[PDB]
Amino acid sequence: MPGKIDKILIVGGGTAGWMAASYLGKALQGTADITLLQAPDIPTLGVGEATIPNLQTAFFDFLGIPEDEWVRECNASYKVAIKFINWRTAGEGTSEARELDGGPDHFYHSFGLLKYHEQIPLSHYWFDRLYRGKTVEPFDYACYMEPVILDANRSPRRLDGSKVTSYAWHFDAHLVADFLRRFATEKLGVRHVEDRVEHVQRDANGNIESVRTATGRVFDADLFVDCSGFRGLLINKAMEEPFLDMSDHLLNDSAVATQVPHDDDANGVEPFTSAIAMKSGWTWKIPMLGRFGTGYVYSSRFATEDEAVREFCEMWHLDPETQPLNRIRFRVGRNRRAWVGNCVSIGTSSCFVEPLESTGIYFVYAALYQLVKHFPDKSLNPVLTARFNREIETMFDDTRDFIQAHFYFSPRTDTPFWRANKDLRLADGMQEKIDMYRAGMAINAPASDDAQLYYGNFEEGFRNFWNNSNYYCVLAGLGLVPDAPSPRLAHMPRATESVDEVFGAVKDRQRNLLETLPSLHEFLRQQ
Amino acid sequence: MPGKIDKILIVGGGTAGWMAASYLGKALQGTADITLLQAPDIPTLGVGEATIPNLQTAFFDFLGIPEDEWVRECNASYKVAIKFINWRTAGEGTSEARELDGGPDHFYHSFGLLKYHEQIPLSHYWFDRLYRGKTVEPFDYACYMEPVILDANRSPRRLDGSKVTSYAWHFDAHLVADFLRRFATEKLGVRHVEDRVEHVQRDANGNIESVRTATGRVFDADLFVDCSGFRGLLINKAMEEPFLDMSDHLLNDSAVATQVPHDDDANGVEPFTSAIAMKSGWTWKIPMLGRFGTGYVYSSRFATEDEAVREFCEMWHLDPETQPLNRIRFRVGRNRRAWVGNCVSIGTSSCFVEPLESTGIYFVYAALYQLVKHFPDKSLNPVLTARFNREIETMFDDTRDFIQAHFYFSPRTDTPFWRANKDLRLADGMQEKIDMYRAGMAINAPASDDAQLYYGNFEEGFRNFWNNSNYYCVLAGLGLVPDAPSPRLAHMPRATESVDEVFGAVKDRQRNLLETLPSLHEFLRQQ
Repeated sequence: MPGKIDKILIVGGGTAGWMAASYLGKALQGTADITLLQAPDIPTLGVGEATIPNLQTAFFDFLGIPEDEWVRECNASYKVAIKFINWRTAGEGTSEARELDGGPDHFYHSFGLLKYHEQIPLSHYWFDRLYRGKTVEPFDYACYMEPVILDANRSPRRLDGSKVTSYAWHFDAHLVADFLRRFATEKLGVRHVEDRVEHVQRDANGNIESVRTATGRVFDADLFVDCSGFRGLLINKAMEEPFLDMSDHLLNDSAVATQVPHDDDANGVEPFTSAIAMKSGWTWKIPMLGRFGTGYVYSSRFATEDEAVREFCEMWHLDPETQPLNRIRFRVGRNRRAWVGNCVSIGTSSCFVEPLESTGIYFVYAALYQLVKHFPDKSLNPVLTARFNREIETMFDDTRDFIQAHFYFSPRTDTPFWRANKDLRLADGMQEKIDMYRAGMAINAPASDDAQLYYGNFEEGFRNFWNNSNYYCVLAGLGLVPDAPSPRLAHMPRATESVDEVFGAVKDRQRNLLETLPSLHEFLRQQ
Repeated sequence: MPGKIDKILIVGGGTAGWMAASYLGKALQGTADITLLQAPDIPTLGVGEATIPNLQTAFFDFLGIPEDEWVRECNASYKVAIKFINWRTAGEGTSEARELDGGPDHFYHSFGLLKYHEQIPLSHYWFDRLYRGKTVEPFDYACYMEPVILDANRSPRRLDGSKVTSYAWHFDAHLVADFLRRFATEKLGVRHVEDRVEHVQRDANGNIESVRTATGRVFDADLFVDCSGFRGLLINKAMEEPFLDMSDHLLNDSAVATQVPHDDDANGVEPFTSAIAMKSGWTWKIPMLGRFGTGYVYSSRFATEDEAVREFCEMWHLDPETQPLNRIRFRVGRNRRAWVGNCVSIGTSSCFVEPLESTGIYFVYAALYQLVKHFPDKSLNPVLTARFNREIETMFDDTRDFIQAHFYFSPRTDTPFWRANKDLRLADGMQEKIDMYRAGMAINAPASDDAQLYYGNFEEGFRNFWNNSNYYCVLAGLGLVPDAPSPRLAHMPRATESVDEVFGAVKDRQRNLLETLPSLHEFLRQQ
């Protein structure tokens, strides 16, 4: 029997750095010696992270950390949707929803899954009626309860603590990474070393022998986890593994972000991340406690850093000359392979796409999950590495495609940027998915419509990650709809007649919860 | 909005024909006029069909026909597993299991899902112990209850109806096909027309316009369902869609079968299908009431029709000169596309593999589920056709790959046949599964271990058709095991401690069910 993996080195102590340590530390407790190694750096401003409900179940639960413990520690707010503002109307970068067809220009992509009615998703019925002029209501307000209580800043949890929807979290990623550093080093015995990588020594098979620091210390391991971010000091720099840039699908590659103090007592707290459309990109808003993180993700090919700073500053009425700002140049795309030899890449050293669908932290634990699932012994079975790499690239490429579709099907033509997004090509696979949608099909419909079984079983919320609910939210929201209704509904007349009962169940639940839910401000006050 | 499908013509009245008619009859009820076109064929003996548990949940439940109703009507027996006799030992075509390491040469592929212990399949734990000399028990007896009661022919239902395992059915195909012809024609207004197909008329879009029968009538429809079996009267002969002969993976093409009188009161009924290895193929045994179907599937490349008749007849002690026998030349493979134009194929006209893993009927109701799901309007969107052909294509090729692995990984080398199966190449997709399997990994492990949820939600039980449990039963059974244990197990000392009480559970459940269960004969008698 071959040697198990004894000693692990994680280069990088960012957010992915410490998540890899917590997760690996608890998954190999007592059977592996983990040492993390991270260097002194200029900290960035806490500009915020938006997340996805399985952060609790796939990650914190695995560690053994109760949701209320880490939420209280890192002062996190609650997230129920992403509110997409101004993607359908022309004009300047404003925090104000423009006017489109009577009401404001927004749509909600909310957590949870559409209700099935006689083995067909609610979306199909909605569109059937929309197409035959029996409704004019937007997909989101017809099929989801969420858009109504969200308009009113209601809490996802009642005052007593009961949960009325699927939600995720907003937080300063720094504070969470600090939480996980304390946990990993204190309760899981991960060894923290503060030092700078100086030289990496490779053996004859091109694997990592040892990494040596600036103070002359040498560390050696069985498995090296590269969590160094965009630098890819192990996977790219030492291992010479190519990073596949992917700006043939994503135009954005830069950001300018800050943190803005906010009066919660006066305006309450928003139970959603806001994706606000600009002239050469979009802008995030991530509500926190008395704070909100915000960042303008732009394309450097359509706006200079100067233009992006004053566009971003004007919309928030901030002083360009005195507001602390971070200016980032992103590495958009992924490694050709995430794992080569004894080097495994976790976090932005592996891949990266703009945070339009809150996939930042997801990629890290989804990958850490995948790494444990496909875990090696000292023989480093190539089958294990191959399949691991395959899950990581379909995970990444799928999301790259989904996010591109946010720009591709925007009606806007008002700036060179919005018109430029229309000249791009969708991947062959995203292209096949639109054809399906126009044919009146569901795309990757969930196995079940049970919101809990989906976020709860991570093996299920991975294989089927971007499901039919999400595609309709974003595509029907942008205003792209099927050529004609789902051919099946013309053959299911019991079902189309009996559907307005379910359309009325969401209407009843919107109305009851609108007047039976504390403001998210009130709920947070209690916590 | 474009026209719905008003009229469908099904050509063919076999099991596939009447399943198609009953399915579509109930799915598009009130909204389509369905007509079936069967003409008399030379009748065959009732040599038996083995099934899979979702025949009740995906098909009959959908029709609204309760289990006890059709099982009583068609005098069906119960199936709990496929017992594999003499696949690992050299010798003539006998009905008796030879010796192999101090026990009969047989192993079971049962219906359950393998239990999860710390989101790792029990198979990984059993092999762990095997490798470290802690155990020596075969995979099927270690990890499933099923073999210990199947060894004693007990019933999967207690006398009070209560069910203690997943089970499917054995039955004469003829009686089920006639039960459904009554049900379709009587309770779903399907038009049965007795006539032979003389001429198929196509338009310039290559679609079928009408079929003209020998009595001189023409039938036209928007959609044509080809249920004509191997002849492929529409899909292959009219539409000229080519057939893919799969004989670089599947050597078996011929078969000689009969029905045998059985004294149930004297010997009892076997609660399983038997797959008995012969010199140039294998012989099925399908127990029924007072009867058993039996057929020697063989490769005409290695056995002449006469040699197959002699071998088969000697095996069962029958007279090659007086015993009613069916001699069949199979069409093995699938069409290049299952659905071309307005012409859809169902049953053996679409694809056929030997009945080693009981997929004949499954393929029919699988394709119908997929046809209803991807159902068209008169515009006949191509995406629906392609996505359908895609599912039918992977459903077949997967099953083909799995069937081939039964012969590939047998240890036998005694006959030209067995040696030759080892010179065949595995498909690339199969090789990858085998690579994984040897790397300790599971192959297609099911989201849950809940066998009811699996055999219940057909979309789950289809997406994850051949799962890890299937692969382990067949591969471990033949004696193919991984190169070394799952590497995760070494980092899970607490898990490998506590599986003791899980293997301990199968042993109690085996012993407790063996002494408290009635025989399948005692139960069938009561029903």
